[PDB]
Amino acid sequence: SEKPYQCDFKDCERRFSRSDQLKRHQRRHTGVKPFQCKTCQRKFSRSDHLKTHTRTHTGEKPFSCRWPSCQKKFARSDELVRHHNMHQ
DNA sequence: AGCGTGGGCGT
DNA sequence: TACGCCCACGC
Ligand SMILES: [Zn+2]
Ligand SMILES: [Zn+2]
Ligand SMILES: [Zn+2]
Repeated sequence: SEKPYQCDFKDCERRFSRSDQLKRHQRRHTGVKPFQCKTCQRKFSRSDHLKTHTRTHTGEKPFSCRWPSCQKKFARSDELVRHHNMHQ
């Protein structure tokens, strides 16, 4: 597809289809972290990454292993993916 | 293993 | 613009 939103930061060649995609990416350059955890006051560049971070404080693990007699659960989907891959 | 985080992707 | 899924990489 077409990607009209190009990043002009020094030595960056990243380009995107949407303007929010560019603005999100550019936070990696500036170090801006607009989202703060209300529990430990750590700051984050993104709201979705703040959300999964908060689960470290509560121990909430919404993603359970489907293998029989395996009670392993995880805070994020990608953790479960790696776990399921492990089970062969 | 647990999680920061960069990017794709949808709504 | 926001919101929050997924996937992968690299500690
Ligand atoms: Zn850039
Ligand atoms: Zn926190
Ligand atoms: Zn398992």
